[PDB]
Amino acid sequence: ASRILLNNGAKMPILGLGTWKSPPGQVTEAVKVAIDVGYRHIDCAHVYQNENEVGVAIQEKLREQVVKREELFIVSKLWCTYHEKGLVKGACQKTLSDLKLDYLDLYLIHWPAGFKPGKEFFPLDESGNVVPSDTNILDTWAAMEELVDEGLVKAIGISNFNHLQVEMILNKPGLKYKPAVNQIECHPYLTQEKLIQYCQSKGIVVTAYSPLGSPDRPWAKPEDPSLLEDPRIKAIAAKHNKTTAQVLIRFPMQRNLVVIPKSVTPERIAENFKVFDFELSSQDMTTLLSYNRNWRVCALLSCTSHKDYPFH
Ligand SMILES: NC(=O)c1ccc[n+]([C@@H]2O[C@H](COP(=O)([O-])OP(=O)(O)OC[C@H]3O[C@@H](n4cnc5c(N)ncnc54)[C@H](OP(=O)(O)O)[C@@H]3O)[C@@H](O)[C@H]2O)c1
Ligand SMILES: O=C(O)COc1cc(F)ccc1C(=S)NCc1ccc(Br)cc1F
Ligand SMILES: [Br-]
Repeated sequence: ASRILLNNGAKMPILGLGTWKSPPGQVTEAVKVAIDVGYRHIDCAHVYQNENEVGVAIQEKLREQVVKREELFIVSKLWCTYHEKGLVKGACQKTLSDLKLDYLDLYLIHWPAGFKPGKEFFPLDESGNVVPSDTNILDTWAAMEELVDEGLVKAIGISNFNHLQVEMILNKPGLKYKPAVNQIECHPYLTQEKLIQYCQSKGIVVTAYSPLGSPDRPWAKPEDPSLLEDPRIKAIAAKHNKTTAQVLIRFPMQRNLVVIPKSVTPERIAENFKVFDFELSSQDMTTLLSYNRNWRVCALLSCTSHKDYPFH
């Protein structure tokens, strides 16, 4: 089953293409190839600085009639410096303009924390701490709801929200639209059982980011754990005549998660999509879950004192 039903009534492809770190001179081809080989979901963000180039690909494939717009599921995210009532619509509109779209399928609050507006994505004080905004996650959520009512987005959701932050949203006085998705880091070294069960219990679909462990993250260190090189995961892959990446992508799929592996390599884009013709056993699944080490690749010291930093 290639799509999962969201609490807004729309269906979301369980496999998408990630675009963080995809170079602007490679991402247009990456997205073109992805659509040609079957991808229907692209995960984007304004902070990734490549939405224009992603958009060139989407638009060309729509113009070529490779795909219809209704068949695509395009996701983007509101950056931290736009949490303000008066900035949310324009931030969404910039993303739409760049992506060459008239609506998004899903728009996420990228991180729960708001930062001081301005040119800089991470405004810092003189001692290196991020400069917060005073706007909370409830007022930012109201601004997201307006986007649904204005036709700019079909669904809204959240990303990197912890259990208490999700609960805050769900308990919002006058809540109009529930979050459809919570997009969080998830892989065998950070299995997220507690947060996933909470979200799923509330009808919120979870998307797993960095499912391969983000080996290209800029802050990687040579001796960090490596999922793709873990011999235990290689052994499960060999047993199934699949690659390690294919196992790492199928794993979240069988947990009823959406998953968004990134690649700019055409052969790997195609490889990564060939995950609908095999099944991990229950024993395989439990074995992969057993590798949890609470190892989080996406975290940021400069933001750890923000009142809404999620990983405290
Ligand atoms: N919401 C958030 O805060 C948040 C945070 C992090 C990530 N995300 C989203 O999640 C996406 C995926 O996470 P990620 O980019 O951190 O990392 P990832 O998807 O876990 O790993 C990407 C890395 O794996 C490599 N790779 C891909 N397929 C491979 C294969 N078959 N064999 C070997 N290596 C392979 C890629 O290399 P090449 O590209 O060189 O092929 C790239 O270096 C992001 O791009 C972004 O869209 C969201
Ligand atoms: O964020 C992504 O999608 C992928 O990561 C990034 C992608 C970018 F284009 C720029 C920075 C990040 C960083 S550094 N993200 C971590 C991060 C940001 C904000 C807060 Br609150 C906490 C935190 F941990
Ligand atoms: Br945050």
